Amino acid sequence: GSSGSSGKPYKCPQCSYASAIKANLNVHLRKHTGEK
Ligand SMILES: [Zn+2]
Repeated sequence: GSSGSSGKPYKCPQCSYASAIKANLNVHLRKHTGEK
């Protein structure tokens, strides 16, 4: 196996999380911008 990285541009500023869609990162950040 010789594969590189995922190439996913939209990455979390707090996690190792990445996605191919800006709105998927937007939903992920709603958990970082507030709670309870
Ligand atoms: Zn995150």
